[PDB]
Order: sequence, then structure tokens, then C-alpha cells
Amino acid sequence: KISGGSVVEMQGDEMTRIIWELIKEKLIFPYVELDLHSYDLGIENRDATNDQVTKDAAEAIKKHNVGVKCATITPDEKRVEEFKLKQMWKSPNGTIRNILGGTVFREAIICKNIPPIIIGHHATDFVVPGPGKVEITYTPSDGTQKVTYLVHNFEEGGGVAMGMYNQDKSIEDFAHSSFQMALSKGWPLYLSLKKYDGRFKDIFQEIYDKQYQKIWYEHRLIDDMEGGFIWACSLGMMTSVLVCPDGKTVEAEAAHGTVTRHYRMYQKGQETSTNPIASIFAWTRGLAHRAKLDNNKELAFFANALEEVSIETIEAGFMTKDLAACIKGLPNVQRSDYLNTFEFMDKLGENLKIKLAQ
Amino acid sequence: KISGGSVVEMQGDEMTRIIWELIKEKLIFPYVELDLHSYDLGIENRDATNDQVTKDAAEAIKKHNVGVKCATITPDEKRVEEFKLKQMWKSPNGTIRNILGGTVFREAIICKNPIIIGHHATDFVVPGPGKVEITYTPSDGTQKVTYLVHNFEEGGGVAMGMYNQDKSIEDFAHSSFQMALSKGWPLYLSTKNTILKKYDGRFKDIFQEIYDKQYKSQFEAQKIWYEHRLIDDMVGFIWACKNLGMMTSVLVCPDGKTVEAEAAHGTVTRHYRMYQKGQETSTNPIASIFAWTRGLAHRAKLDNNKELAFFANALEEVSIETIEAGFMTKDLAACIKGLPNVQRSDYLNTFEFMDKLGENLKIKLAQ
Ligand SMILES: NC(=O)C1=CN([C@@H]2O[C@H](COP(=O)(O)OP(=O)(O)OC[C@H]3O[C@@H](n4cnc5c(N)ncnc54)[C@H](OP(=O)(O)O)[C@@H]3O)[C@@H](O)[C@H]2O)C=CC1
Ligand SMILES: NC(=O)C1=CN([C@@H]2O[C@H](COP(=O)(O)OP(=O)(O)OC[C@H]3O[C@@H](n4cnc5c(N)ncnc54)[C@H](OP(=O)(O)O)[C@@H]3O)[C@@H](O)[C@H]2O)C=CC1
Ligand SMILES: Cc1cc(Cc2ccc(O)cc2)n(O)c(=O)c1
Repeated sequence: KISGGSVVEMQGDEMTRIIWELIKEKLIFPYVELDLHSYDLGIENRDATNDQVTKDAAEAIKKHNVGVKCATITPDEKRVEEFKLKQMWKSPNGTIRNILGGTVFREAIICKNIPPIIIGHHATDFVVPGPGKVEITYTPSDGTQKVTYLVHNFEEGGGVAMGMYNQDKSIEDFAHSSFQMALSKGWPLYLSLKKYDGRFKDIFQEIYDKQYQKIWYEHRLIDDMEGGFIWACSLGMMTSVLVCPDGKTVEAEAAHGTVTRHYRMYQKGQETSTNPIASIFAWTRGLAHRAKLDNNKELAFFANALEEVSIETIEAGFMTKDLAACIKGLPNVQRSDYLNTFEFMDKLGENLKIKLAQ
Repeated sequence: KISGGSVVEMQGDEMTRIIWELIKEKLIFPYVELDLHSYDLGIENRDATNDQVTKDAAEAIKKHNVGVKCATITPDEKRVEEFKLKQMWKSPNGTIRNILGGTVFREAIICKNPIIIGHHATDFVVPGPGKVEITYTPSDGTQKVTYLVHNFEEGGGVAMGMYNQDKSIEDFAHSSFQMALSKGWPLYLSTKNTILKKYDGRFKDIFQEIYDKQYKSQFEAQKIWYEHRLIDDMVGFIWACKNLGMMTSVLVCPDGKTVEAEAAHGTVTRHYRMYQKGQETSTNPIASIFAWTRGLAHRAKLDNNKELAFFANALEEVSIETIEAGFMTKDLAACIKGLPNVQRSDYLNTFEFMDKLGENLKIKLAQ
């Protein structure tokens, strides 16, 4: 068995929780040993501990550099009645992301028989009661000049206004994180309010020509945008990853939520078909990054090999129902076209046993 | 021939000009008489009269309530070279949309082989450390209220200001409420007023205030409604959002009376450079067509014109069923079979397809 190493892991809620534990038992644990830092971010325990588990996991990823997350219920009032929650806890994803910072990257996992691009996305509001000038001024620390611009002269009635700012560090971190991400994937990077979006274009060209393999970098405009490049700005085949600026810290996760409807059938006793692929690839991306930080040739191999098996299994006709309805059309799907949740996991395990045996 | 009424019409540029005249000669004029208020918004005539023609149309739509516009070249430096323009004239749409006001509505046209969305700046660069503030100074010399946008203490960056008046927000409501009632469709407003508690909050409220004071009645009167949402949770309805040869843009004035319609695609220059060269083209008229039927059907409503209203409805159907039965342009055939696999016997060119819509409009109307 591979010594993978130190990996933070957060468990979730409902249907993705069922799949999380399956992934560990049929795909991960049987081939890899981890010095595992589990945190139980299920809604019940988050409530029980006063969203404390959530803070504890986040600091761990800050400490051990690698996190993989199971999808988690975010509370609104309907949930608060359901779990009798003592408060309406903020999303753990929000909680975690502030503590760690960085930029998210959503990659669709591409299968060859279904209908890659990595997109990475990146204030003072008030009420103007009645008429009057609303201006925005800038006064440098060395008291040399006062530059004041007029946002609008309210002559009509009143209304609403707002202010928005931005420091260089934040944009430099968009750049670093985006250029670094381009080399890890070996893909070209593209970057898509005359003077606002302009300041973005520059710091990119400046970090590019200062630190940053048969690769390059370019700029564009929204509407101007074969497939296989990094772009800076079924669901169960989406994989978002939060990349911290330093380049060391990484958190991986499914891009879908907890699939409650499938879980409600699971409870009722009915047969389901939840796509594990998103949650799966959350693990392999985190494991492969662990491998990078540790120069772990054995592990790195395993990570890629499991990403392989997953794609080859669907490419071979064995798949779940969300994928079978994407190929054939929902109303035209027969039961012998897809596998259920527990059978598709069996096939991957069987193909992972064989693929890894050779 | 049906008595249509008072309708402003503006001719456009390049390929949309070719298709436009095909629409009038082969689909509209042969069945409908209009008191026609043509204005020629071609880049030349706009140049020649000093974009005057453009202003004349706006006040014309402002007067007669119903307008249909053909896609029109917007000048950039390159265009000024081609035509030797005397100036780089503002978009005709920019001009016209200022004079009339209202809210644009883009509706995607569904072929079986719909959502109506209607959407709603001062930026500068912060060189080095220092405070950027945004202030409010009332007209009645009362206190001046100062908010701090941010104190940059390390280095620089960027900042910006953004506004919105109530008149602006109140006109968003109506234009969105009118369009929902015209369509017998439910209305949803997607704000982001969790983050922006005081900004979009003003949006969310002014919407719930208009709903009651005037529109809760008539909404139940068509078993329809209105609700508010937040962007990601919103993920046959009218969608208001605080922010291709089958796309149809329509400007709804708040009053409910004035309406200007047009295809959402541009002048299709590439196909036109082929047209000039003498080569065979294949451009989609449905959008340009549907502009007419939205403006004609709006005309019919204001005037109790069952004859016109049917005809409008009848033509829109002809367009959709003509494609739903397999006769289409190349952009649509490339949607079905994939771009690299498109054979010529899959699609019709511009002049064969207009023929087919015309033929089908003869038989349909015969019934
Ligand atoms: N912490 C996190 O990472 C996130 C958490 N959430 C949470 O999800 C909870 C409710 O789930 P909800 O947002 O409504 O539903 P989902 O976000 O999980 O996805 C909605 C629909 O997409 C389909 N879907 C998504 N993933 C899969 C999959 N692996 N296999 C098959 N189908 C899939 C299902 O379609 P179908 O109808 O066919 O069954 C599902 O009903 C919320 O309480 C919210 O807090 C939301 C977003 C991310
Ligand atoms: N005043 C107005 O109403 C508007 C004016 N414009 C002006 O149009 C001019 C040029 O527009 P441009 O952006 O280049 O072209 P378009 O915006 O119209 O679209 C360009 C391409 O999109 C495809 N396309 C769009 N509509 C159709 C259609 N009906 N049938 C088939 N294909 C279509 C074509 O691709 P393909 O080549 O592969 O076939 C076409 O070459 C500009 O100067 C611009 O200012 C732009 C928007 C509205
Ligand atoms: C100049 C201009 C153009 C459009 C339409 C448009 C279409 C395609 C495109 O790529 C960009 C603009 N409108 O609506 C305006 O008010 C003003």
C-alpha cells in the first residue's frame, strides 16, 4: 500500500455522504494509507459544536496544505426547522474560503461518449434620500492632490449609490494563482469600465514578464471567447478547486451540492443513480497535489490511474442515469442503459483492481 | 389586405438590409397595408443627414408607439475608413434608447428540434496609498455624508462608483410588469441583496410596492404572479435581472403603450462580404421576422385589431413550423448535425428559405 501522507478531509451531508464513504472503502483506503485528518462537517455535528468543527478543519488545511471536501447542507429556515438548528450557520465553504483565501477553479471532467476548460472567477452601498451631488474622491497620503469624480447629480428625487475598491495584492494573486495553474496543467492561459478591467490586464502582463514548457499567455474580451486552455475571469462531472496564492495550500471538492432528492429516495428505500465522478475527482486532485508536495511517484501514479479508470468506465458504456439521459434523452432511458449508485461503484472498483494490477 | 395602422420602420445595414426587404416584399406587404413611417438608418444616410435621421425615428416611435428596426452598423475607427465617415456616430440604439427610455427584453425562440430575460459607470485608478471616499451632499445644504470606500495603506489598485435613481427603478418595475401581463407569464426578480443589503434592497422593495399599488389585481386575473429571488437560487417566465438568428430584443416603455422591436443579432457582415462577392449565402431571417410580428402584434393590441393580431400570430407559427419540418438555414442545420458534418442538402440559402416561409404563409392564411 502507498504511503500517501497527511491529508485533511471533511465529511458532508446526505447523498454525497453515502458516496464519500464508499469512495474511501472501495477506491482509496484499499490502495493508499493516509495520515488522515478527518473533520465531520455534517450539519448535526456542526450544530452540536457551534460551527467549530468548520473552523478547525479550515485551519488544518492551512496547516497541512491539502483538503478534500464532501458536499455540505447550507442552512436556510426550512433546514433550521428540519434539524431544529440552534442558529442558521453560514456555509462551511464560505467559512473555509475566507480563512484560506485563493481562487476557485471549476473543471468539467470530459468523457468521450457524452455531449477541457478550466474557468477561474475572481463594497459600500447606501441610500441617497433626496437630491444632491454624490461624488467619489481620492486623496493620496502625501496630501499632494484631491481627485474627486461625480458619480451622479440627483436632481430628480433620491435613489441608491455605492462604492467598490481593489488592492494590487488581490489581483497579483489572481495572476500568480492563474499562471501557476497553467503550468500544472501545461495549458495556455487566457484573461478576459475602461480603466478598471484595464488594471487587471496590466498586472497580468507584468507578473507574466517577471516570473512566468511550450506554453504561453494571452488576453481577450468576453464575447471574443478547440478546447484545452485556462480562462481567467451533467453537474456530477464538475470539479471545483480552491488554489491558494502561495502555491502550496489546496482544497478540492465536488461542484454539485448534496443531491437531497436522491437521498430522499434512498431513505424511502428506492433505487438511486448518483454520479460519483465529481466527488471522486475531488480526491484524486488532492492526492496528486499531495504527491507533488511530497515527490511521491507511487501516489501520483495512483491518482492519475483512478482518474483514468473513471473515464474509461463511462467510455465503455457502464455509467449512471444522469449520463445515460445525456446520451439518449431522459424519456428514452431504459433501466438496462445505466447502473445504480452501488453498481457503478462496483465497476470502478473492479476496473481499478485490474487496471492497478497491471 | 389587413388595415395595420401607424408603424415606424427603420432600414438597417448590410445583410440585415437585404433580408429586411425580403421580409417586407414577401411576407408583410402582400397581406398588410400600413401607414408607414420609414426612416433610413443606413450608415450613409445617417452620415449624410448628420445622424439626424436617427433622432427623427426616436421621436417618431415616441409619437406613434410602434417601431421595428433593422440591425445597424455602429461606427468604430475601421468603419470611419471604409465610408470616409465625417464623425464616429453614437450607436443608433444608444441614441434612440435615450429618447424613449424603457427596458430591453431578449427572448430565445424555441424550436422543438421559452425564457424572456430583461436586464437593467464611473471607474478610476488608485495609484498609491491614500483614502478613497464617496460622499453625499444634499441640495438643502444639510450635512454632507461621507462614507469610506477604503483606506489603501500598503499600495494602490482601483476604485469605482455606481448609482441608480428611483425613476430608473420604478421604470424597471412597470416595464417588467407590463411585459408579464402582455405575456400571461409569471414574473421573477433576481437581486443579490444579501451582500448589497441597502442597494438591491431598494430594488426588491420598489418592486413589491409597485406590484400591490397597481398590479396584484390583474396578475391573479390571469392566474399568474410575481416573486423575488436571489441569483443562484433562481437557478415560461419573465426574468428581470439587476445588472442568435433566433434571438429577439424588444424595448418596452414603462407606459405600456410604446414598444420598439428588433433582432438581437447584428448586421452579419461576413455573409454580406460574400453577398457582394457574388457568392451564395444562407442567413437566418426568423429573428428579423419576429421583430415585425412583435411590433405588429403590439399594434394590433392597442387598436383592437383581431385581423392584424391573428396575422402576426399566424406568421410566427409559419416561421417555427417551417423549421420544425426540416427546412432551415445553415446555422440551424449546424445546430442539429454539427458544424463539420453539414451538407448542402441539409439547409436552404437565404433566397430559397424566404420562398418557403412565403409559400407556407400563403397556405396557412388560406386556412
Ligand atoms: N457545501 C457544498 O459543497 C454545496 C452544498 N449545497 C447543498 O445542497 C443541498 C440541497 O441540494 P441541491 O442544491 O438542491 O441539489 P444538488 O446541488 O446536489 O444538485 C441538484 C440536482 O443536480 C443533480 N445532481 C447533482 N449532482 C449529481 C450526481 N453526482 N448524480 C446525479 N445527479 C446529480 C440532481 O439531479 P436530479 O433531479 O435528476 O436528481 C440534483 O437534484 C442544500 O441544502 C445545499 O446546502 C449546494 C451547493 C454546493
Ligand atoms: N445597430 C444594431 O441594431 C446592431 C448593429 N451591430 C453592428 O453589426 C456590425 C457587424 O456585426 P457582427 O458582430 O460582426 O455580426 P453579428 O453580430 O450579426 O454576428 C456575426 C456572426 O454570428 C453569426 N450570425 C449572427 N446572426 C446570424 C444569422 N441571422 N444567420 C446566420 N448567422 C448569423 C454569423 O456567424 P457565421 O459567419 O459563422 O455565419 C455571423 O457572421 C457591427 O458594426 C455592429 O456595430 C451589431 C449589433 C446590433
Ligand atoms: C453599438 C451598440 C450595439 C448593440 C448590439 C450589439 C450586438 C452584438 C455585439 O457584439 C455588441 C453589441 N446595442 O444594443 C447598443 O445599444 C449599441
